[PDB]
Amino acid sequence: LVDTTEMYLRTIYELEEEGVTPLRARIAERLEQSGPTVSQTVARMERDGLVVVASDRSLQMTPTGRTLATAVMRKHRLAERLLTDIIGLDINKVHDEACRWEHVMSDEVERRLVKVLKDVSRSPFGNPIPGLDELGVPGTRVIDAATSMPRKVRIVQINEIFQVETDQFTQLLDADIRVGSEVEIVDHITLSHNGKDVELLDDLAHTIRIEE
Amino acid sequence: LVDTTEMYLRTIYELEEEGVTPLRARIAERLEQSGPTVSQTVARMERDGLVVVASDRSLQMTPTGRTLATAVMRKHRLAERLLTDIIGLDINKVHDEACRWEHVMSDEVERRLVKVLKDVSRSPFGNPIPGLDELGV
Ligand SMILES: [Zn+2]
Ligand SMILES: [Zn+2]
Repeated sequence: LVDTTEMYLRTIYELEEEGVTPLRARIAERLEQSGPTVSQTVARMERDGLVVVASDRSLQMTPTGRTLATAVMRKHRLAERLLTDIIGLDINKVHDEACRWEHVMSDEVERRLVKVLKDVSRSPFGNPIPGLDELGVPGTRVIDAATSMPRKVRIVQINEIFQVETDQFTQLLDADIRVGSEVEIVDHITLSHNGKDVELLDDLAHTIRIEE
Repeated sequence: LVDTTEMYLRTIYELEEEGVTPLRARIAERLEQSGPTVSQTVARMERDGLVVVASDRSLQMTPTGRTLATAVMRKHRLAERLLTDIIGLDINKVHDEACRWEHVMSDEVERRLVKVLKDVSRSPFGNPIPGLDELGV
């Protein structure tokens, strides 16, 4: 999304990366925003729990704020790879372009990019591309991945150890639906594999995870 | 840029493209935004000289508003081609993504896409890509 928060978080991330203290004046100067504007925005981020102002008044991203900053930097750099590797955009405009793009590019497009690009280790500007492992390039909860139209997915985990109800244990074994098995999912959530279809119960639907 | 103005202009273009009359109520419904909100935004657009509210309370885009409406549709359609032809994004997600990208793509990227893509005549959805001539490509 085209967030001011995302802009702020990625900026804190960038400074830290450069070995710079996430001081508010550095953020403002970097974002060209004024001191009062950054404080107004930082105070808003603290309430959303994405940042915290350290002792030295430097800004520390909470785990959530950091996960977000990382996604944004991932999309940013993945965008730059597309821009130079495929599109061929003037190298002097690739960064400024990607600054907008990091805000609109979806996770799905990032995975396609990771598959279609030759090397996604670094950005054209020599910086490592973060969050790839979180992008998935374990899984997503079947119930969350469950669309009203049948889609094929690869079983990531069944969380058998966390289940209280085990009635569906043999049912999945008969349907040959195991870890690594490419099985269809939909939205009750019925997983289909080996031709057979297992209509998951609430507990398994929430727990079983599948990648893409 | 991610303008609401751009969102309104591209929506009027779309309606026109369907042979539908750009009525404030149709824009409201297409954008989901409320009637007052549309009236409020259309008012601002008029003042910027991008649209005029015609006799039948239909919205006519000034030549300026139409140049922009078209540029946006062009980036939209050029984006969709990149997503389907190169990136290989799921066809069922191409439009919504392009709906975001149309606001951020630059004219330099479009010219590059025009050069790198095999056919920029239509979008993956059969609609003709407008403004190519004005892009200078
Ligand atoms: Zn960059
Ligand atoms: Zn579209």
